[PDB]
Amino acid sequence: TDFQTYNGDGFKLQIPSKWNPNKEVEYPGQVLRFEDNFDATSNVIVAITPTDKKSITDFGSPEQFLSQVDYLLAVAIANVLETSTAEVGGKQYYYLSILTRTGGKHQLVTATVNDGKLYICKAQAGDKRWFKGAKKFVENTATSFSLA
Ligand SMILES: OC[C@H]1O[C@H](O)[C@H](O)[C@@H](O)[C@@H]1O
Repeated sequence: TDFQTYNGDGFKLQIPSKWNPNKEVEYPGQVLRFEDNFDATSNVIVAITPTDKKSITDFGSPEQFLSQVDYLLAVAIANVLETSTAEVGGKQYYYLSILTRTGGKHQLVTATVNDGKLYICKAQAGDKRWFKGAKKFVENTATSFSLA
């Protein structure tokens, strides 16, 4: 109920039901941007770019991957808090949770590689929307990202 299933070009994810699309492009390869109408710092994007890589693991570790796409994050401090990996349909997924400072922004990145394309999903919220009951709008959103 709190989320709506979004079917995109070769992917799917859960998007907070009250968020609205924004056509303004902020990221290279951006194909999706949804945000809280009342606070644009709460948002999710999906970006698709060409890659010669065959798996997200080709980048190295999750942290090594993030270093190579640091355009995703003026940010003065970026702390990787936790990482994870998963495998679905023979495809590897990387997950990172990040706190950035120029309070801070709470960001979650999901990434995978398929069919000559790099897929990145990033969701974020500021302190005002980082509280018990609202974290799912960042966390479920980003971790729900799947190839389809
Ligand atoms: O508490 C519920 C609210 O939490 C956050 O502010 C979300 O951005 C919003 O979409 C949701 O309705």
